[PDB]
Amino acid sequence: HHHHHIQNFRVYYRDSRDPIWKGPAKLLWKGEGAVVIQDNSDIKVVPRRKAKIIRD
Amino acid sequence: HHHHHIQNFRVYYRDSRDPIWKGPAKLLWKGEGAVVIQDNSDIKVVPRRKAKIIRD
Amino acid sequence: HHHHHIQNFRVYYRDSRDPIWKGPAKLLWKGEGAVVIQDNSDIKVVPRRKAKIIRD
Ligand code: NI
Repeated sequence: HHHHHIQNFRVYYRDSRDPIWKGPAKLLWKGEGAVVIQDNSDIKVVPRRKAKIIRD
Repeated sequence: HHHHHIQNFRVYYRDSRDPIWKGPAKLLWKGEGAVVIQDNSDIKVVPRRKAKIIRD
Repeated sequence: HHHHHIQNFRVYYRDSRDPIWKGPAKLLWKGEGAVVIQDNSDIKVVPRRKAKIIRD
């Protein structure tokens, strides 16, 4: 069981109540108001406002 | 590998063809017509009509 | 931890840059422009244009 990340996509994300950006994370899904990322072994939901998707 | 749940959100869900509600479950994703929940070690997709999302 | 597939749904999917169809895969989620499938132990995101969802 493994969640293959969207190729050529890295995300920097801001956890609630912390201005420091974390990453780079892998993008697993992109919704209307949030995105799913995998930071190493942690998969989290991040509102788009707290995400910086970066193409490659 | 772990799916971190949406904080301050618990869901009660109705499996197809069973009126009894199950839960409380953790909310992992919220779409237009369905929601993703994690009931212990089981992650399932539940139509919004069969879900009771409860904020905290 | 397990991702229960949408019942009565099998998907055939085309990986980017390969015309050969793979499957059958299990449907885990259905979005606006893409779908989430599980091909054995691999969970991938597939644009709807590269997916053949088949009801049962
Ligand atoms: Ni998983």
